[PDB]
Amino acid sequence: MIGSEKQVNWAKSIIEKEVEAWEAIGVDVREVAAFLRSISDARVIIDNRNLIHFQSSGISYSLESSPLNSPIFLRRFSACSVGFEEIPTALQRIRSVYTAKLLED
Repeated sequence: MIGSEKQVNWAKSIIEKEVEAWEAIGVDVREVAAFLRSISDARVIIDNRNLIHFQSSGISYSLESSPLNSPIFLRRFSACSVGFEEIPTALQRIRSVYTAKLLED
């Protein structure tokens, strides 16, 4: 991961918080977690730390409104990540599975 030492430290911390947030949902998010840990530019992570933030307090809307649904948004990670082409498809799946989970009740 490129950047100053303090930039990298901060960026690695942001990513682990977001991975935690997605993994707290309770459905398979391995592909999203993999994509998040693939981002290799600390400055790009820091700059987008708030735009990508996944809020614990309202999962369904966090899923549905996430900028990870947007190909245009994901273009900013295109030179410094792996798997961004498949991420909107991934979110469709995760939304589909998590929605079903809740509505079986």
